[PDB]
Amino acid sequence: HTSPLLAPVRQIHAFGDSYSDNGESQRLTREMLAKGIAGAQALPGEVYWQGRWSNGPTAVEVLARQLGAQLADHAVGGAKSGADNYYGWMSAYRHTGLAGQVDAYLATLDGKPVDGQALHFIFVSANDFFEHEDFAGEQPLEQLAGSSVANIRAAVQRLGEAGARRFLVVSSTDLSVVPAVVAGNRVERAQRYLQAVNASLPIQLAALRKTRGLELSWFDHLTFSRHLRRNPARYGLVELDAPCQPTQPSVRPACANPDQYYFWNEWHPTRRVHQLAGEAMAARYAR
Repeated sequence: HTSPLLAPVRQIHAFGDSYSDNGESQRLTREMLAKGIAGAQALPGEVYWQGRWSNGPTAVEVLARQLGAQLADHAVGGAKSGADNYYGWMSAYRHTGLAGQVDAYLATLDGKPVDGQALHFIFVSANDFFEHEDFAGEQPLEQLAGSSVANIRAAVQRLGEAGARRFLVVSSTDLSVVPAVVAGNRVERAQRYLQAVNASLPIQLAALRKTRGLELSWFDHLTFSRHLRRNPARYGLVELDAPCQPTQPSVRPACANPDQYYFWNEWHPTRRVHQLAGEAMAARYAR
């Protein structure tokens, strides 16, 4: 039996990675390129929609639309749970991890209080895993998951400390079915990492929510995706594994029927999946 829906939302502040970013990596990398920052690249690239790391609006944009909320989207493609980004070359210019996004949000309030009615949306961790696997990180995966969890708890704590009261925190996605992970033969490692984060993080957040008197909702993206991928015809999906828009090793022409694909490229879902995700995330709130 379901409990009462949460109160409406009129403003979202979103923090996270390329599953949320609605233009920041594009803005920031154009700035870094203009400045001559060593190793900078234009992100996300040419085969993306309006600076999103997809072919359409991300889940949090859909959430905002669903709830009747304005969105300030601080998320940055490549963001890790800590201070920095998968793209190591960004750190000379800006700390664009979750912790750096929180810092910049709290430093730019311009003597206004944090809005106690704004929903602070947090969706991060995938790049902790991708960085670890692509650059031979030394932590055991269980320890990396522990750091990811601690980093996300610290963000909620620091936002609350400053006056935030309302949160939505997204679980790990199912990294084990990401095409780049399958291609890397890293399905078991992704399974282990994501299960450790998703077991531990909601326990840490329930403790913090009670201690600080927060309204905090947990979105289990793994349950969401498992249901989609077990019953794809119900949602009009046909292709669960092939990217619509191949980019690895090189860019190839996009599929003709992207609204029937799960994945846009080798790491990121399509606008259709983002739409279903945003609608599912909106389910806990009254309009």
